[PDB]
Amino acid sequence: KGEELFTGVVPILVELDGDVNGHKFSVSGEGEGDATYGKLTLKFICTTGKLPVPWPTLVTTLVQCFSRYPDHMKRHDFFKSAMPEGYVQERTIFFKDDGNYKTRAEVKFEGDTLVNRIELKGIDFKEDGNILGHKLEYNYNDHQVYIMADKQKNGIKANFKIRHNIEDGGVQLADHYQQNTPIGDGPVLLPDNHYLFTESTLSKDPNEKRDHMVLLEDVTAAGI
Repeated sequence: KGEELFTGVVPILVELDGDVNGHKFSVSGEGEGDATYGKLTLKFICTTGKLPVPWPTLVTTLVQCFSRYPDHMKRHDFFKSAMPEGYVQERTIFFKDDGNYKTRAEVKFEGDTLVNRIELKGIDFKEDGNILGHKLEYNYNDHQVYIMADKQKNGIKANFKIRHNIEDGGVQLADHYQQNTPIGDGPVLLPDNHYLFTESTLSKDPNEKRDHMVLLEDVTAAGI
């Protein structure tokens, strides 16, 4: 059981090294997760100065193993079943009429802490577009993730569309393609099709002088 490792509160560390149009940056994050209640509380900082993209565009990249799977759904929790060795999480995120992100992450236990270590590569962005121009509202519209098994990679796949509010009206689409594959060689729970539903709240810490984002999330799976 990898589920056992998530019975209480788990400390979380998130580390991202990024390059978007050659603009290098790093994000460091910390918080905790409670999969019994499906809750995450995290704070991220840009360790290199001003984040050169908007914070909301990184929410998806910055630990679906903390989803609350209800009792009748435990057998479909691929994420936890891969712990502690972890899983690799890869995405291409296409920003409509703009560039795309390519992310590759290891999600795994380092001793006591659940870690999410990410490499991100962004290309083909417009310098004065919504992303590199910072024209997105500091808020979030979540969207359901339809999890499918990817039996050839012994993991899962998903394709979901995120809508980012544009300053002064407008919606910027972020088309997410995702595949996960286990880091370990142990057996894994390959799920029937289901959804992950999450709700994200972005806020700020008044005392924090670095470019940062405070993130709270509720997350739950749901069958059929």
